[PDB]
Order: sequence, then structure tokens, then C-alpha cells
Amino acid sequence: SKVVVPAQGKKITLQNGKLNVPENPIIPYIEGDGIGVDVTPAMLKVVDAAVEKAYKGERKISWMEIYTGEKSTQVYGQDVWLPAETLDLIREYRVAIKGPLTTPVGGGIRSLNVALRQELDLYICLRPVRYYQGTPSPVKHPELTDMVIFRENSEDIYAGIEWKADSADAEKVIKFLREEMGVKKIRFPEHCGIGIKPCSEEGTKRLVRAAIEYAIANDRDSVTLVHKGNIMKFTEGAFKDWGYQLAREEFGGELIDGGPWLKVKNPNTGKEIVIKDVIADAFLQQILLRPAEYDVIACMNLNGDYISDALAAQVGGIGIAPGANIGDECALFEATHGTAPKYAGQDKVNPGSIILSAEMMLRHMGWTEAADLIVKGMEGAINAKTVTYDFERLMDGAKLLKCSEFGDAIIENM
Amino acid sequence: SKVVVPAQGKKITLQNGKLNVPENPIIPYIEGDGIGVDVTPAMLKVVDAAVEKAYKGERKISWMEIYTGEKSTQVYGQDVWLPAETLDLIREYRVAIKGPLTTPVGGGIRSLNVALRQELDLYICLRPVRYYQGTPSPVKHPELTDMVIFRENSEDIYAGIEWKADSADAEKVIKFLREEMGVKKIRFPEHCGIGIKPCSEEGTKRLVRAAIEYAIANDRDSVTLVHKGNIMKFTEGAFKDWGYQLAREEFGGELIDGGPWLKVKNPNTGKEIVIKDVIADAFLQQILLRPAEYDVIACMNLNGDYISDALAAQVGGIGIAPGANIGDECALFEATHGTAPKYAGQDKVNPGSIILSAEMMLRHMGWTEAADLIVKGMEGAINAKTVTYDFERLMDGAKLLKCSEFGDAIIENM
Repeated sequence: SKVVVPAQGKKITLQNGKLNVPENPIIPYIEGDGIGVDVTPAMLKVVDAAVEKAYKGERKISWMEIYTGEKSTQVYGQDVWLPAETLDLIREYRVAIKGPLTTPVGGGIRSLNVALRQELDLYICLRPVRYYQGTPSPVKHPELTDMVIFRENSEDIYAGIEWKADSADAEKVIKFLREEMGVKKIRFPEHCGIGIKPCSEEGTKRLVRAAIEYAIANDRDSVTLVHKGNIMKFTEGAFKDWGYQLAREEFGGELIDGGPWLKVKNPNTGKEIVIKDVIADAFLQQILLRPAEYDVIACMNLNGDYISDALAAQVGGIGIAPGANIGDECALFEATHGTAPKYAGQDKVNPGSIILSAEMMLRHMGWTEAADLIVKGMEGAINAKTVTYDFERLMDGAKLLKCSEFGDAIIENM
Repeated sequence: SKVVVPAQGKKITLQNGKLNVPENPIIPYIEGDGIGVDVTPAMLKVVDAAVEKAYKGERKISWMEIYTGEKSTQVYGQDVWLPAETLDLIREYRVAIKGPLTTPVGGGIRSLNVALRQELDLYICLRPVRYYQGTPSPVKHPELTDMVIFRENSEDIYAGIEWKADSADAEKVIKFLREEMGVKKIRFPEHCGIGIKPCSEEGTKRLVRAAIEYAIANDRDSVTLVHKGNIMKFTEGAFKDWGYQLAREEFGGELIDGGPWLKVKNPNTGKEIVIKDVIADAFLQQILLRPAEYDVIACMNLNGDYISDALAAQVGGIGIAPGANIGDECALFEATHGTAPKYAGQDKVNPGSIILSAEMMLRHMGWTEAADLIVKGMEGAINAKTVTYDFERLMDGAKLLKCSEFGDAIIENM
């Protein structure tokens, strides 16, 4: 209604499980609040340059701006933080990309990022972390990290089912838990907030199936289920058992020695994919001490949030970490950092996260060549030490570039 | 009943908030399963040697063995994993120390470590992590880490309130949540496990008060509340607000600029202690990228579990990390690693965690001199590169010692 759909351009189509991408697809993008005003222009420019270079003018993206966050209230009115048509348009055009979003406080509004994922049922949050040679890192061997995270997006504590301490609601569930359920283990029932953590079988098997399928398609070495099941047995422990069960029932997993680890034979390359599990808190140690042991990771919503952030700091990537939210009917690629309002408009932050989520975008569309051109550009600009302030502070011998100029440095290195 | 209380020795006494430690106190110790059979002998010997050296024979601990875990079933019968008298004896003698515990699967038994903390209401899990010069680390600057973790022990998801998917119980709470509470946000209500996360005001203020008091007593620079309150508002977000409120109402905190950070004036040294907060997943990044910015940490049960493990890997300490569980009536010091059954009885693992929790033990008893002798011994043995297999693999020029011999190396360096 306030979005202008491009005169030229065609919708991507879902022809049962498969995308049918035209040569001039329309892609919805949400600019983002804060530094989204700096990073999104940079990404629109390097994606245009890479599809221009790969396909010699034969292909072109017709970018269509849609609204969420603070910019949505300036277009549609002070109270509409998430217009209903953003959800219809992402559904409709199948793939979109977004910058960082501001969720406000004071207004009872929950995370607009979790709202998009739940509302569109984008149950996979895919976070790949690899090291780009030459980025400053706090660890001695960042090059040993190349993992791909499959974090469940629709359930867990992250779903937002919770009640305030002293509310009538919380009082009512606490009464139901103590009286009807007989729980004796709430230490202080008065002035007590209560949160609900759900974990279902369909919820964990649709995520784990995607993780093993990803490992077969890209012949990765292993899928590691990480969970805190020795303490949360019926949610996190259920997730590890349902995960193992799916690798046995649908991928023909077999015990290695006397378990619990399984072997899945990659029907394409013939190699064995170890399916294993590790408790989440020892895993937060293993990624620092033994990162080469791990590769595809499957976990619940909260743990995946912690694992992705911890990994991304290790490979010097807090500002170049890409991410995607994939459901069955559409996909939403995104800058994984926040809006950083201090720097907003100054053209200085790293455009690296949203540029690398755009290469994940291009790859999902089957435009593999344009996507390989962006990572070639990325590795060249970083290797050239022609870098943005966050990388330059930690480097010696680096040239400092603005956000838009690092965009150009990626195109020069293509 | 099967414990032999020492002929010599006197109980420590609680004379309202203060311990009155005799010269020959009786200390309960639980040996632990697995490698507890290797580490506990090493610790009994270096603590004896340090109180012998500090007080020249004037003082002596009368060690009294008590039982939990696998060893308890061999003393009291196959079914008693936690005898009721262990709880009475820890209560009674006030301070105890323990090795690693085996909790069994198949028997519906929840964590024996969480059972001791809940049953004795030891609401503080105190985890100090500092770097000992010369221990191998995966990070470039381990020496910038010196933090003290105050993890809440009695509430959160870690309390164990949960129901199995498809049980009558879970079905009943899911029906109550959808029908009576009107929750529309459980994506898959069928075959769904459910866990409860409680956070109360008394629960978070007794923990945070201990954290600020610790920072005043040891003139630390700051107390950082870490929480995931932007998504769990009424449990994790309640914890940050109740924390800030307590620093204002009881420690006379004042805004720095326009908040939200507070300043507390240390009534003893006159210095200002910054009270601040950071979201838990950006904090998992900040500890790797900016560790010198942080010092006393206060957090809920699960996050403290992750933060302690992540920190302890960074300072090369997965096998030398000390820990304590402190309530108002007693305290239980402990080896923070697991039972490692593979190595059990071979005398090779690092005795470092239980030895450093024994120095925390000695310090709590007011036996400061004996405790300073143990850390002097520790730093000397590590610096001497006269080290155990876990440190030696990662070092060049190290002598490899068995577990008992590293005990002797700590005494030699005293």
C-alpha cells in the first residue's frame, strides 16, 4: 500500500520445494534502523556489481523496499512497527534480506526479529562461521573454525511465553503448578516471574533433518547435537533423543562402537557423517580448545543464540557474521549485529554481515557465480588490509575505509 | 551411622553470621567418583602440608569422610545415592569439600550436584577465574582475565521442574496454558516436553547483595549483571531490574550520566564500583574481545553455568577451575570437572581444581596464610613447567608428572 512494486521484475516461484528464479527477480529488502542506513546501500551496490559481473548483464535484481521497525512508524504511523503486508510480501516474493531492527521499550513490544521468524515460521536459523584469512582474532588459531549452525527458531524459552512477578496471571500459573501439579521446587513462590520452555518432536525433527541434509549436500564430516539434557531432560534431552532417532529412522544411521554416536553414509560421496552430541557448557569449551572436531551444529533456540555469538567473536567476525531464517515457504537473510545508533549515518561500520548474508541469499537462489564473486571480493579486501574501523584498530599496516568504500574494495577485488 | 567422626577435632560454629573456627576443626569431605579417587588424596596432602607450614603445627584439620554418589551405594546399599545424613553433616559441620560425582541414568535420578545445592540452599555458586602465568591457553591474552562469578544456584530452568512429551502431566499443563492462560504461542502442542523457568525477587536479591558485598570487601572495580532480558523480560529482565534496584536501595547507587549504570561508593576504600549490565550473548563475545572491562559477574543459574565454563577454557583452566556453593548456614567447596572414568585410578589427571577449591575453603575459614601458601605452590609448579598431562601436551619443555606428583610439586613450591 505504501510499497512500490518494481515496474520491471518478476516474482520468484515455489514449484514444490524448488525455487524457480527469473532473470530479473523482485527481492524485498528492509533497510533497517540505525546503521542499516549505512550497510544496506553498501550491500545493494556490491550485489548489483556481482550479478553484473557474473552474468554479463543477462541478470538483474529488482530491489523492492519494504518496512519494519523504526522506519515503518515513519511511513505508516507511529504505532505500526510491523505492517501486516511485510509478512504477506516476504511470503509472496519468497526471499528477502534485512538490515538491523530497533524494537522499542515502554510499549509492551517483543523482539521484531523473533516476530518475523515466528510469524513466517522460518524454523531454521542458519549461521555459518568461517575464518577469512587476515581478520584480527583474539585466539591463536582462528583458521581451525569452520562451522555451520542450525539453530531451531520456533520454540524454546525464546518463544516469549512468560508472566510478570505479582501479576494475576503468574499468580494463577504458580497456584496451578503448586496445587494441581504438586510442584514443591519453586524456592520463592511470591514475587516470582515465570517463563515457559516448550520443545516438541516435530519442532526438533524438522530442524535436525535440515542439518543432516545440509551435511549430505555439502559433504560435511559431522552433525553435532548440542543440548543441556543432563539437567533439562524432557526438553533439551528430548531434543538429543529425537535427533538421534531421526538420523536412525530416516538416514539409516548405525552405531559406532556401542553408541551413542551414529554413522550416516552420504548417498552421494560415499563418506561417513558422524552424528554425535555434546552437553552445551562443555561445548562452549570445546569450540575454543578443539574447534576442528566440529562442523555442522544442531541446537535449540537459546543455545544456538549463544553458540553463534561465541563463535563469531572467535573468528574476529562480530561485524561480518552472515545469517538466514529459512522456512518451507520463504527465507529472510539478515545482518546479525544490532542497530548501533551512535555510528548511524556516519558511514563507518562494517557492511560485512549484510553483504555475506546477501551471498547466502544469492547461493539459495542458485546464483552460485555471483555469490562466489562476493566471497572472492571479501577475502581480497580483507587480505589487502583495506579495511573498516573495527578491523583496522586491531591491525597494523591497514588502510582505514568508510563503510561505502569497503563496498568498493569488495567490488575491486572481484 | 557409617561415618566415623574423628576422636580429635571440634565442630566449626556459626556465631551469628560469623564462623568460629577451632584449631583442630572437623571438615567433611566427599571423595567423589571416578578420578575423585586420584584428586582428593592429592588435595588432602597439599592442604595438610600448607596448614602444617603456615601455623607451625598449631593447627590441624581432622578430615571426616562422608558419602554421595557411586561410593555411597557401596557403603549404604545399591539404592542410596544421597544419604540423608550427608545433608545433616554438611549442615552441622558448616564447611565441606567434594570431588566429582556420578549421577546414574535409568533410575529417574536428577543431578546429585544440583541436589546438594537445592537441599542445603547453597544459593551462591562462586566461580573465580584468573590466569596462572604459564598455563597454556588458546587465546593470545589470557592474563587479561580475572573475573569472579556469582551464579544464582536455587532457581531458573535448572531447578528441574519439567514434564515429558505425551505424559499425562505435560498434556495437563499444555491444556491449562492454551485454555485457561490463552497461550497461542506453542508451535506444536502435541508430543511436546515442557520446562518451567522461575525467577523471584528474593532469589535474585540475595545473590546480587552477595556479589556487591564481595566487590566492597575485595575492592573490585565493578559488578556486571548479565542476563537475556531483551527476550525473557519477566525472568532474566526482572533479574537485572531487581539487581539495579538493590544496588540503589541498599548500597546507595547513583546514576552515571543518564543511566542505566550506577556507582556505589566503597565505604572502606572510597573507590567507585560501577554496577552495569550486558545481554548474555554479547557478553559471551565481550569476554573474548574485552575481558579487562569485567570483574565481578552476577547471573542466573543457567547463564552462570555457561559463563564459568567458557571463561575457564579461555584461561587454560578446564582442570584447575575452583568453585564453591555458599548458603547462609554452610558451604560446600568442589571440583568443577566431571568424574572422567577412563582415567580413574591411573593417577594422571590434574588435581588443580579441587586443590584450588580447598584454598577457597581455607580462606573462608579465615586461614588466609595456609590458603596463600597453596596459590604460591600452584604458581610455582606451573611456572616450573612441572606439570600434569593436560598441560604438558600443550607445552614444550615441560616435565610430565602424575597427579600425586603434582601434589608434591605444589608442596615443594610453597
